[PDB]
Amino acid sequence: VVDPDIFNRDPRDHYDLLQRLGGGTYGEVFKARDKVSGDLVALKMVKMEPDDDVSTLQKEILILKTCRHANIVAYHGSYLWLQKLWICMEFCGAGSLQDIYQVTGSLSELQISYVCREVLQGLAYLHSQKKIHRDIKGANILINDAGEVRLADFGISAQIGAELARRLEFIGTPYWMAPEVAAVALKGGYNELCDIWSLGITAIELAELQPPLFDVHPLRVLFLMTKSGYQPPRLKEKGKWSAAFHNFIKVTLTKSPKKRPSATKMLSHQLVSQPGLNRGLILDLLDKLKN
Amino acid sequence: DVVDPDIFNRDPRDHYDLLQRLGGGTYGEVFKARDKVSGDLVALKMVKMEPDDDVSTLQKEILILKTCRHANIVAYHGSYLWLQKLWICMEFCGAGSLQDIYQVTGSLSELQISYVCREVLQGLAYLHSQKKIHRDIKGANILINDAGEVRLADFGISAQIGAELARRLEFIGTPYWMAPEVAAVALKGGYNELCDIWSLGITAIELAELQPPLFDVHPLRVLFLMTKSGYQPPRLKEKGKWSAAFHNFIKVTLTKSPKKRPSATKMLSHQLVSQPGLNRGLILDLLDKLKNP
Ligand SMILES: COc1cc2c(cc1Nc1ncc(C(N)=O)c(Nc3c(F)cccc3C(F)(F)F)n1)CN(C)CC2
Ligand SMILES: COc1cc2c(cc1Nc1ncc(C(N)=O)c(Nc3c(F)cccc3C(F)(F)F)n1)CN(C)CC2
Repeated sequence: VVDPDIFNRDPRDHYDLLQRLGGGTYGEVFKARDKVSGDLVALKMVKMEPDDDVSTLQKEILILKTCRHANIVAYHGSYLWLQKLWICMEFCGAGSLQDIYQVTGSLSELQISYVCREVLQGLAYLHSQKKIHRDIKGANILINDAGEVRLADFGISAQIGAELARRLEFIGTPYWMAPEVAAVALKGGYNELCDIWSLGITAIELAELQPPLFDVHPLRVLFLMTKSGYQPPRLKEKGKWSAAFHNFIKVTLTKSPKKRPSATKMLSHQLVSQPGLNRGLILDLLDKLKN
Repeated sequence: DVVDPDIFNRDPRDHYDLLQRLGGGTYGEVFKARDKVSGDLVALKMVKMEPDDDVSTLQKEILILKTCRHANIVAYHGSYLWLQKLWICMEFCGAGSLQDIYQVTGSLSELQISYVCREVLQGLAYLHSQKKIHRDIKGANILINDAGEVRLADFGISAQIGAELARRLEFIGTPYWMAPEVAAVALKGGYNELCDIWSLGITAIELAELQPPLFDVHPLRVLFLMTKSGYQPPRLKEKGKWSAAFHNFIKVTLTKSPKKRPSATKMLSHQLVSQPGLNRGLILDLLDKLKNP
């Protein structure tokens, strides 16, 4: 049972499917139009084979449904019909920042500052609800035709939450277990501040078109991050970026999560609290797509 | 998809006489069996293996058993696939687990426990040198043969964890945006091999008292207590029954902080387990007690 409010009907009763936009972590997303209002929506479709654990999709719907914040893609309901789950969400007409920068080239510092502010607002909200995105990157930060910014793809978040509940269910007998083994079963071994690091990396991505170590094998990156006194990455070109931008990167990429600032503390940072950050900056970026 | 590159595609009943069901560990079931040619006794672990089953846990268990060559880990003789059943052929340990034994004999002597702890530490030192973690050290998983020798068994939890890690690593996407603490948990799971040292400490109390500490407390409540700050590590109940060296062995093995808990190698230097009078003779005496109590 995927959701108590699920619509047991064909979403094509309400929506005209327009085109496949591609896929996130899992499933496939369609652009669609409400047949009554004419409003555009995104419809994420996920197959449901007979012997499938529903807990991941359960958790994703639950996350989306209980968010009401402008910087998180709005949720409109879900459908189950002919073994396909459809999650109905806000549509963002310009796609991801990755889709955009792959045409336009690197974002300006002000554009990056605006994006980071809007993401931080989204993250502050999520973290206030004890939710963790866990997949903050350019591909999951969507832009609408108004230049507004939305966090999308809670697939990783949902998988993690499903795994945690499964680990708790099947923890087994604890009497011989070391406390650190018990602790990670119960708590998962990291917290929401992982999203702040990911935003710092995203800020570099938007500036340079790639995250740090993009050319290094992903398993090898995991080894290097855990090895030694691992040094947090930095922006490549010192002279291109302000002291405030360099500082934003330093502070977001604090190695120790005990010392890494919260989303709320980061919203007070000079880079993101400055005047003149608004959707107009992204409207200028979207103009580059035509000109 | 391949279960084992060295798998025997034949009926193990062509080679072995099944003698009696010994019970089951984490998964599967185990039989005492006798080699029809040599006469040697073995353990045959049977696990159902249908054509469209995930093989990865059994793959990993075989791999663990096959690549250990150390006296304190149950020996491996090969595996059979026949009529949708995987049979894992191992060393047979004729006195069963220490749990099986103490439920008849009552509590082990301090010297008996000291010898067991030494032999388990040797097993652990070896496993940890190979980047393997047992993760399920307890009386039920420490086997005794008819020679009074001590063998680590049932790597089922170890195999499951290793299969999970492999799957997590296979489907790790593009982790460039991952925070170091998340990357740490992806690779290591947020603990290390020193978890086995804690488990041995608890086992030493189990052998001494016939139960691990807090066995009468609900297991969810125990988990609640452990994860609290100011959790006190457990202790032996009767102070006067046990030596200062045994008390100290418990103190150091049950070090709350894993950054400060001693390694298997460091623990082998401990007074309790470096005693000159530790040998299988102590366990031969325990097996004699088991025969006519
Ligand atoms: C014109 O609009 C778009 C063009 C393109 C894309 C995305 C959109 N818009 C768009 N709006 C809303 C959502 C939503 N509520 O989830 C979304 N999800 C989505 C997806 F539809 C495909 C893939 C991934 C994801 C993600 F969930 F990860 F965001 N997408 C994705 N690009 C890779 C190619 C071009
Ligand atoms: C007379 O011998 C025995 C009597 C009894 C037992 C075990 C043995 N011997 C025995 N020898 C070798 C193995 C092996 N190579 O793995 C083994 N495994 C095993 C098992 F056979 C059943 C259950 C669990 C496990 C374990 F893998 F955890 F060790 N067992 C188990 N007792 C619960 C009841 C009585």
